[PDB]
Amino acid sequence: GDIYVSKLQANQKSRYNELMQALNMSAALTARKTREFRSPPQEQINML
Repeated sequence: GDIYVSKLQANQKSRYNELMQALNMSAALTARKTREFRSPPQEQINML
């Protein structure tokens, strides 16, 4: 679990950086991504 959560943290950081630098930023997709990233940490783990 420790190694897996480290990997998931790195990948979530990469995904957030990609979302920030997103040319085709759809309003619905952007809102969904913001909701997913702006969620309680337990909810983020459950989603992952």
